[PDB]
Amino acid sequence: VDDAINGLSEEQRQLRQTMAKFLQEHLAPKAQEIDRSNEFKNLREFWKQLGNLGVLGITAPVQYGGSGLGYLEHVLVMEEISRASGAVGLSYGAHSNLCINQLVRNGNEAQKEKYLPKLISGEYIGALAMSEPNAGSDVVSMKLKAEKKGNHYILNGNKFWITNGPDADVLIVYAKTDLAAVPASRGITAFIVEKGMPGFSTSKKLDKLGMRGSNTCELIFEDCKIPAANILGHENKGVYVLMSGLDLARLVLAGGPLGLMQAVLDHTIPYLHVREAFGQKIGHFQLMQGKMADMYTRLMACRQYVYNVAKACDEGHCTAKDCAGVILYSAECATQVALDGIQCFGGNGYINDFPMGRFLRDAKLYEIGAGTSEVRRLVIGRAFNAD
Amino acid sequence: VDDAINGLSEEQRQLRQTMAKFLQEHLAPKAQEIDRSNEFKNLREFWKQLGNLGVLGITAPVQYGGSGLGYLEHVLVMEEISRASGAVGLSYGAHSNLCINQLVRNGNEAQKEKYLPKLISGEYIGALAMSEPNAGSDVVSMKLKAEKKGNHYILNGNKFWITNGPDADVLIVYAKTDLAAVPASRGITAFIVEKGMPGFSTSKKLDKLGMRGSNTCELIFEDCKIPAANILGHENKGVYVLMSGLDLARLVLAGGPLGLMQAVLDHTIPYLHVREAFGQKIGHFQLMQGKMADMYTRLMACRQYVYNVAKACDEGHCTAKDCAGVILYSAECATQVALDGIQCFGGNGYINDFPMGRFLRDAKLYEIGAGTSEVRRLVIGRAFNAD
Amino acid sequence: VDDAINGLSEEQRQLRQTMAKFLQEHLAPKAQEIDRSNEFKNLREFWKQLGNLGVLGITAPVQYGGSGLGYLEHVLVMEEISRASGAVGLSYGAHSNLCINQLVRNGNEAQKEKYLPKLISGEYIGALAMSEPNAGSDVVSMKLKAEKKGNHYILNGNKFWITNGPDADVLIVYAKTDLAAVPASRGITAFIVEKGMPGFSTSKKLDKLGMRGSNTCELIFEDCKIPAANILGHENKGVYVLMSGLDLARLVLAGGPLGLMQAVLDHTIPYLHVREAFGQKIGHFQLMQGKMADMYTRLMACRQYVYNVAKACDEGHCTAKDCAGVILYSAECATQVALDGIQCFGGNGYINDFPMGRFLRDAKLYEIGAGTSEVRRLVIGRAFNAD
Amino acid sequence: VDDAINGLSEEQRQLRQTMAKFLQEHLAPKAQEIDRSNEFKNLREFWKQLGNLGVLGITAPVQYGGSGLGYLEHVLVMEEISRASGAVGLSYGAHSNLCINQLVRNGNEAQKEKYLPKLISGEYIGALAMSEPNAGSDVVSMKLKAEKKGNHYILNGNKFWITNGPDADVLIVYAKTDLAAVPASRGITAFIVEKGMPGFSTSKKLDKLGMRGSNTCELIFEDCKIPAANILGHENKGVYVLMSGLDLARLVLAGGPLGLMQAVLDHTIPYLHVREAFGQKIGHFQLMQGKMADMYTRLMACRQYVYNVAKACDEGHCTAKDCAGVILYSAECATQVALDGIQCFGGNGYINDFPMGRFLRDAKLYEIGAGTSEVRRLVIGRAFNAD
Ligand SMILES: CC(C)CC(=O)SCCNC(=O)CCNC(=O)[C@H](O)C(C)(C)COP(=O)(O)OP(=O)(O)OC[C@H]1O[C@@H](n2cnc3c(N)ncnc32)[C@H](O)[C@@H]1OP(=O)(O)O
Ligand SMILES: CC(C)CC(=O)SCCNC(=O)CCNC(=O)[C@H](O)C(C)(C)COP(=O)(O)OP(=O)(O)OC[C@H]1O[C@@H](n2cnc3c(N)ncnc32)[C@H](O)[C@@H]1OP(=O)(O)O
Ligand SMILES: CC(C)CC(=O)SCCNC(=O)CCNC(=O)[C@H](O)C(C)(C)COP(=O)(O)OP(=O)(O)OC[C@H]1O[C@@H](n2cnc3c(N)ncnc32)[C@H](O)[C@@H]1OP(=O)(O)O
Ligand SMILES: CC(C)CC(=O)SCCNC(=O)CCNC(=O)[C@H](O)C(C)(C)COP(=O)(O)OP(=O)(O)OC[C@H]1O[C@@H](n2cnc3c(N)ncnc32)[C@H](O)[C@@H]1OP(=O)(O)O
Ligand SMILES: Cc1cc2nc3c(=O)[nH]c(=O)nc-3n(C[C@H](O)[C@H](O)[C@H](O)COP(=O)(O)OP(=O)(O)OC[C@H]3O[C@@H](n4cnc5c(N)ncnc54)[C@H](O)[C@@H]3O)c2cc1C
Ligand SMILES: Cc1cc2nc3c(=O)[nH]c(=O)nc-3n(C[C@H](O)[C@H](O)[C@H](O)COP(=O)(O)OP(=O)(O)OC[C@H]3O[C@@H](n4cnc5c(N)ncnc54)[C@H](O)[C@@H]3O)c2cc1C
Ligand SMILES: Cc1cc2nc3c(=O)[nH]c(=O)nc-3n(C[C@H](O)[C@H](O)[C@H](O)COP(=O)(O)OP(=O)(O)OC[C@H]3O[C@@H](n4cnc5c(N)ncnc54)[C@H](O)[C@@H]3O)c2cc1C
Ligand SMILES: Cc1cc2nc3c(=O)[nH]c(=O)nc-3n(C[C@H](O)[C@H](O)[C@H](O)COP(=O)(O)OP(=O)(O)OC[C@H]3O[C@@H](n4cnc5c(N)ncnc54)[C@H](O)[C@@H]3O)c2cc1C
Repeated sequence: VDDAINGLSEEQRQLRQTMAKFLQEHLAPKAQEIDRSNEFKNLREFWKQLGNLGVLGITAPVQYGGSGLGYLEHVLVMEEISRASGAVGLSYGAHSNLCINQLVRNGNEAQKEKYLPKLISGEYIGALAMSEPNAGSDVVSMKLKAEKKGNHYILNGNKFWITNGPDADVLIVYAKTDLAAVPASRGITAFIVEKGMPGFSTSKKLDKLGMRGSNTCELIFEDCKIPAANILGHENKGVYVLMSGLDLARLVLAGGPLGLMQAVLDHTIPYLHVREAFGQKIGHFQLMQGKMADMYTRLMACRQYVYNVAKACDEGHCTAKDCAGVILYSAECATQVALDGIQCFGGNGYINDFPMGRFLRDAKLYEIGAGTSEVRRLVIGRAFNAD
Repeated sequence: VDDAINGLSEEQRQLRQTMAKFLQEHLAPKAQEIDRSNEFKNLREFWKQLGNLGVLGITAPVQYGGSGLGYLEHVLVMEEISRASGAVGLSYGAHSNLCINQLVRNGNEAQKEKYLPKLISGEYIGALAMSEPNAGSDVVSMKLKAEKKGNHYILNGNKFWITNGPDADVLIVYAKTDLAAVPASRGITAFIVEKGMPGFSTSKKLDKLGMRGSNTCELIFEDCKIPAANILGHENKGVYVLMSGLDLARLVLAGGPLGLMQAVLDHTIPYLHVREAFGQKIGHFQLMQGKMADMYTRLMACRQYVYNVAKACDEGHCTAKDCAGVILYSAECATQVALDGIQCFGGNGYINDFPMGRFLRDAKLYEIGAGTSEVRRLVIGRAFNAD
Repeated sequence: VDDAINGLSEEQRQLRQTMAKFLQEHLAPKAQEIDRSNEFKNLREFWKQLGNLGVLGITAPVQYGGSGLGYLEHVLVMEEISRASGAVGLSYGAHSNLCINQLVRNGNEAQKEKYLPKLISGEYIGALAMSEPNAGSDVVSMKLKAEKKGNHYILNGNKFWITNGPDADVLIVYAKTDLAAVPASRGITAFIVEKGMPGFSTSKKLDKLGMRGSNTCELIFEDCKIPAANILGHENKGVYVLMSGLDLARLVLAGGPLGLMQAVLDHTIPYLHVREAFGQKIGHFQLMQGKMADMYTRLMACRQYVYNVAKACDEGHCTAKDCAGVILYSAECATQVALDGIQCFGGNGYINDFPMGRFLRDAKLYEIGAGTSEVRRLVIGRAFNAD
Repeated sequence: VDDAINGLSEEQRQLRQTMAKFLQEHLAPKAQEIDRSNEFKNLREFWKQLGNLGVLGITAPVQYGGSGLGYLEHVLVMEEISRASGAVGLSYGAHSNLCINQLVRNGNEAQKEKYLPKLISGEYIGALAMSEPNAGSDVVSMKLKAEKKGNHYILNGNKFWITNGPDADVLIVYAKTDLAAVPASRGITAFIVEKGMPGFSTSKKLDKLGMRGSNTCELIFEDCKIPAANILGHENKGVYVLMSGLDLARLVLAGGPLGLMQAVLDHTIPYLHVREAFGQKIGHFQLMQGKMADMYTRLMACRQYVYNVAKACDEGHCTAKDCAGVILYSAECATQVALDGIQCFGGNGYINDFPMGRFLRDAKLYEIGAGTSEVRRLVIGRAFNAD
């Protein structure tokens, strides 16, 4: 059970309680089938249910269908998410933060009414596309060329590791319109892709080590046709557009490993008080007590950091350095906390009948996915050397 | 050099910068001298100057000349003083908190009026006497006993590890008044001991690896005739007074590790931007940028943790688990950050001309001071075993 | 490429090269399919091929068809087999040490002549039964009753976590004959059961996070008739063979983590030179170089530790504390090395298409299998309380 | 004590006990005073005794009174010396391996015949000059010029971090005779500087954080006439000596942290059994036992690694990667071992009355005094990029 020490207001505590009472019996009781089969049978039904509660538009205003709240509520609702089921935790972050908010913050009035009323209401699924096989860390070195032939841009190339690939209806794909410019950041341009366009196609879904349930595949572009009105931001100026959502991504996705740590704690604490060894409960031994103390301290340290950074972001003070730091620290702590939680179960933490191994495989994503720790360390270093 | 992520109000921000300009001219330039001489010559003058600023009774009510603020302001002042000088910060905390809070929470109407004015004004120094040479963590096994000689208490025994021993004019000493009770805790009772009483003396100031300049000695009680009116709390109720102050001293002293971890960064970052190696500044190498990023993220996480836990205790919801967890995490992270901060200076960090060695030696105290790193995990674990 | 720094004889190097050549042709390509399907159809054929090489009874006397080599060569073979497939390595460790090495040290002449030749030639598979569903770490608290009538023992009860269960032909099952004895340790008796006895029914295989391909099932004994000649050790004093087997099983099993670290290094080090980022190979970045340095140093330190401890056991300098220490250190280092190896690949380490995901799930077993990691710390700590 | 696990053959184990007894009867009761006064009054007598005992010049061949043994004996002697007194360990390492090894390897017949007879017996002190005030890690960027005038070399520059500066009678100082070469490494040249030459002087001793007692000061060169016969190796080829000797220096100095953490454990283990709390010895609690297990495992692993690497170099298999890796791992482990040892003592470990405070300060030198960990990881990293 979570306490009010996190600094949440009455409305935020009520929202957390509502998420806790709603995710149970609907999501969590079926995270083990999703993990075993890597498929969500009622994904669209669950998305429609989420759209009714307004969690998809937690940051978007009520004008377009959202709730009109801040990023603190987003990082809060993304901690309840991925807690009951870590599998579907990445899909919500890729839908709301990566696609909806990107159109809300850097979109025009025309584009802000065709896709967002569909995405916020859960009718369509959104996703972001920047990575590619030749550029997974060096995002400014893309190879997808975009040639102009009037009022339509033809995308040609290939991208990899696109979250929610086979099921997203609106995809924000970044492409290079000027591959001959000396500054690599001046050639990138954002585009809006909709399912059913000619030339666009999705490849086979990947069988990832962990986080199975969040669909991911390969995008193939062969003589595409996107109108000029679907350009997100401005042409040859996608540098600030790209590296603005990547910061809110690190800020909001930091709640992911927080939910994983909360889940492994809610699964570890009762188990240590029911399992007995050497005539006593295993929870009374000093080593298990120290493990629980370390896990609780790490969770409480990672939870207050992200929440305070989100509170600072909701007033005008934003920094990519802190947004990367909170998520890298959360992932680095969650990996060790999942390791300790598997260690506390012994033999039972190894079989697939317990979510111990699942939470371990899920925790490893945030360290390599959505930006590796090396990239974040280099960003913090460059931010420290600039001053 | 701090950031607004802490979420402190404008009034709390004023106290942050007020102590910043004061300590950098009154305490910072003499930190090396206090460390190498192990004697604060201006101790009483600095205490009176701080009492003029109102930071001593910052948690005391406004009736006795205090400030009336909360624990967060005391924590931030402690952090600033520890950043200026870790040795003086420990003494400031162990005086202000461990005397004024203990007197206002359990002292009667007469004891508060008698001692608090001159304690807040800086004329009287305070200290807490709970540890013993044979009982550091096991405080319930103390050997100091008290016997009722009519309307008087004859205290016999010794106390060890007392901060500001020879300097404190009013000291809170716990003494066992009964030994026939089945529970060992039911015999401990708190007493107020003044300086100069018959039978009270100090042996000698001891030398420590770190925190040099903070006076610590051994208390010797030889038939000390403490009056019955100097009893703190009630008869045979000292453990409830001790454990209450024990949980609060861990939260307040958390700024010490925070102050040291802020000072190592304030001294390290400007150094990497000056020294050059292999034809470029050392701050541009990835191995240094990664360490700087790790240290900054750890410092910010610990600071947000402490600041959020402090706010919860002012609302009226305090726990003993969180108070031990925050200080344990802060001490460990400050030690691990100072370890890298000394290495970042290379050969220059291994000499006494730079305060990095002092920052490292002062960081180890909070892992073996104000409790123990091992007993904190035990207290945290026993909280889950009781639920 | 292994270095001669390990301090091995020429014959040991030749054996290592022969094992590397044999496993690369027969086991290395199909290593991924065994993990994907959790089945080894060529198990008996591969076991026969190993028996033709003499590595199954490498620690057994030559009179039974074994090689008569020391524990160092056994650790070498374990590291080589775990280098290609971790599950096959665990199976070989459970076969050659838990069953074969147990009979040569505490079995009679007839019991050895009856079982060892088929176990060495690959005809019979060996297994050990210590763990129980209600006693995983506290093996002394086993409840398997072994009451006897005449010249037969009536075993009744279930045991869990039996490696090579469904495929084993000769199994060593520890049972408790006298449950009312005051000494809890002096009530265990080891019995040598075999496939075909009425009442020995094996359960289905267990799906686990790693080591896929090793058949682990629950044994069920219901009024089985075990002859009085199939007794390992002495009656009512089976605790001594149980701890003698436990002290030496942790030494040979240390090659598992060593083989996994060798595999992840031989997969990462070449991969860092055939991957490009920012116009350069990823292996030239200082952070990746530091990761390589840490992984190489940890692998080398653990390997030298295990080798020097194994060589000491060949001259009678055995110690349970050293074996627990080496197995704990090897598991803890292999876990971190497998975690770091995935980060070096980036995204290509989070999919089943690359073996980086398999080696991590297999390395986690060594921290909970064959004794919990905390139990190892307790065993090591109790070894200093008697000096 | 020690175990035969290290594989120490005859004439090596007896030397260990001999050194232990010698240092416990001579050096052990003086380490505290050496660390306190930052000086070693009995330096010349100690060096004479070491020369008479045959430990000085252990690696030197048997021509001038050397022992002619392998590096393993030197490693264990350095380990024992650092275990007795860490401050004297750095001086012994700089004397026996930093100076003598360069003389026996690259020194010609007439050169080594003049200095070694007066250097092995303990008369002269052997110092080394590589780093500079503006070049700590970038040793090839030295600015010490050496102009050639007939058969005389005139050096004009400054050095820093010179161990045993004012006491050394012969100093191997690298000078850049050609500042106009295309490769920066081809310009440096090693020269044998002797005390008493005109234009040579030394500054006052440095006040370091740790290693108090090992003299270190700045070297001053002003028109110092160096004879042409005092050249080491060949002209413009000084890099092929410095780079080839720095690996052996890092290898031999790796025994320092080994003996440091050995003394840490030898002081911690009896204290955990004598000190009692909560009605029993503190050494019986699970946390203390786990810390003891971790420290013992780390010490044994590092010792076995260093010994196995030293055995390889005795057979003619030297590598630059392993020599840096072993000392890096040893220092990084000894730091944490000293931290845990200080933690296990509690409050008593914080005062300078116990040697636990010196162990932490001495362990930090091997991370910055023998090349930083970053440079070591870079050297290890570059070893893989060359394949
Ligand atoms: C919502 C979505 C985007 C979330 C995701 O999950 S996407 C991430 C996955 N792909 C990746 O490649 C990992 C990210 N990669 C990195 O961070 C790399 O370290 C790179 C930054 C790309 C390094 O490549 P490099 O060519 O050196 O790029 P620079 O560092 O020099 O970029 C400087 C230019 O970026 C822009 N920028 C930086 N910070 C911000 C900001 N807070 N808001 C808006 N714009 C920003 C800035 O305008 C600058 O432009 P120029 O001065 O170069 O013209
Ligand atoms: C300046 C600087 C460097 C240092 C400082 O000034 S800080 C002071 C130094 N700190 C210390 O020495 C640590 C001493 N204490 C401890 O470590 C812990 O308190 C423990 C040793 C784990 C206490 O354990 P133990 O001896 O078993 O005693 P118990 O826990 O069983 O408690 C017995 C009685 O404790 C009292 N207690 C415990 N928690 C609280 C609470 N949250 N509020 C009020 N009272 C509490 C409680 O009354 C209990 O009594 P009963 O249950 O018998 O009725
Ligand atoms: C290979 C792979 C596929 C499969 C695997 O995973 S291997 C599976 C095997 N490993 C396990 O099952 C782990 C189980 N863990 C353990 O057994 C632990 O040792 C513990 C049972 C927790 C130890 O706890 P506990 O027995 O209560 O501690 P005690 O001090 O009371 O034990 C004393 C008894 O030790 C026994 N002992 C006999 N020989 C030795 C010997 N040469 N060295 C050390 N101990 C020995 C001795 O019998 C004594 O009991 P008493 O009869 O004297 O009372
Ligand atoms: C307290 C006391 C007892 C212990 C001490 O204080 S000892 C050491 C204190 N001083 C230091 O740690 C600084 C040492 N500095 C370094 O090692 C450097 O920073 C390096 C990481 C090697 C970087 O050197 P860098 O400037 O990049 O130059 P290079 O790496 O290209 O090498 C220069 C030339 O050396 C050659 N070299 C490298 N290794 C060896 C070898 N094992 N034997 C013989 N020659 C070698 C290499 O070929 C190169 O030649 P050129 O290509 O320039 O012609
Ligand atoms: C106002 C005040 C100021 C102080 N200032 C200082 C100061 O500046 N410097 C200073 O050094 N000390 C100071 N002390 C003393 C400090 O409280 C003790 O040093 C500390 O609590 C424990 O150290 P110890 O050696 O005295 O206790 P010990 O109990 O002897 O500690 C020894 C070790 O035993 C371990 N241990 C004990 N019980 C258990 C258990 N059940 N399980 C596992 N491990 C256990 C502890 O963790 C510790 O590692 C101060 C005390 C007071 C009251
Ligand atoms: C005989 C001898 C004895 C010595 N004895 C001592 C002694 O007793 N005590 C002592 O303190 N010193 C001693 N020194 C000096 C010591 O060897 C140097 O201080 C050491 O090499 C590190 O140098 P620096 O810190 O001055 O280099 P710096 O450049 O100051 O190092 C600062 C930081 O820069 C980093 N850095 C440099 N290059 C890179 C890179 N390419 N990538 C990433 N990071 C980098 C370093 O890693 C380090 O973390 C001695 C030197 C010699 C020659
Ligand atoms: C031949 C054989 C082969 C096996 N093969 C496998 C295999 O392939 N895979 C597999 O998963 N398992 C295997 N096992 C089971 C494995 O040995 C047990 O899982 C292991 O001993 C731990 O058991 P447990 O988790 O059931 O014990 P539990 O008691 O359930 O352990 C749970 C937790 O309690 C803690 N604990 C217990 N006592 C103490 C104490 N005194 N202090 C502190 N903490 C304590 C442990 O550290 C652990 O964290 C095998 C067993 C045998 C006999
Ligand atoms: C919208 C979106 C969705 C995503 N979804 C997922 C997902 O569902 N699952 C997932 O795992 N990931 C996801 N990612 C992360 C991204 O796909 C990662 O790049 C992923 O790990 C694929 O890796 P890669 O091998 O293509 O690139 P990388 O992860 O970068 O791998 C390349 C390797 O090169 C090295 N390298 C490159 N430059 C440097 C340097 N300067 N210093 C040191 N090393 C360097 C790396 O650190 C890394 O080891 C997503 C990213 C985005 C933007």
